[PDB]
Amino acid sequence: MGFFDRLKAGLAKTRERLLKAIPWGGNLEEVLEELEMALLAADVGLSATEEILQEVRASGRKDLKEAVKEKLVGMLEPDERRATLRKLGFNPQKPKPVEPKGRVVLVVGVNGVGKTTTIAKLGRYYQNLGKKVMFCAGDTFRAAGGTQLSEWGKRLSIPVIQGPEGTDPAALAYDAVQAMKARGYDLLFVDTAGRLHTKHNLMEELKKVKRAIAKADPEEPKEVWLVLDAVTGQNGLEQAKKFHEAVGLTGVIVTKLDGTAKGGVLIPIVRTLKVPIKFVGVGEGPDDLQPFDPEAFVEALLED
Repeated sequence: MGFFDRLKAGLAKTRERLLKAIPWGGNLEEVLEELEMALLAADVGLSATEEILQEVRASGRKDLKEAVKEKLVGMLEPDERRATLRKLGFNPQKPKPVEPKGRVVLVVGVNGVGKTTTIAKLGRYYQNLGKKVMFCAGDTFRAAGGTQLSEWGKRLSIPVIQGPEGTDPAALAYDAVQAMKARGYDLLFVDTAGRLHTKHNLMEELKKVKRAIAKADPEEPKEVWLVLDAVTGQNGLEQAKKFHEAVGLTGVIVTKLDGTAKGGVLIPIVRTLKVPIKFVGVGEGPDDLQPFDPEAFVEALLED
């Protein structure tokens, strides 16, 4: 599958401007300067960059390069546990599969970041893992230009809970969870509206949908994942903060890394939202939505 080479390819635009050219053999002054410039130019942001230079300078008395990688990877792991295991030497070839904490995943994000396409790729990912998957077409206030989630469901043989344009999205989500439960489904992906400037406040609508999910199943949704487009950069972060404050994210999916030189944005994303990156979109293929691996990510940022 060339998992690792696919990621390197997806991060090529980001890496080939400055990162891979850093003169790791010169005197400190030069190499530190080039490193800071490369990090800033990749959208790592000043805060995170300044911290790296501090962690690698005074501290980090192993190989400079090795130090850098270690700090970048550390910034990308919100979970202390997995970070500990990593330090203990835990480094499997294939990144362990992402397992949703519960049966329902509420998918959120602004209109156009790729929520529909992402859910389709997730449906495939989880079907291949043997899960029985269901979709709920929550964005019922629009005819999502292009391929509707309903059409993707037919292509993948995944049932799609849906209603006429304008249907109460909370009521739809409740029906989907009941159907998921009644029909013995392992996972339900609830798509949601993404337009921030309509007659219906978006955050209020999402909170209503989440409430409805919980009403049908008191423990759900155990995952709330925000989809963010890498191309957008640090812009999709202020908004991300609002989604987090309204519905409580448990994870982030970053798409279209291959279309920007700003792939370092995943660092500020994790430091700001303090939730894990679940998958990364490295291309537009069905298997181009890869489960995130901090170590592999950082290696691809700086190598090849």
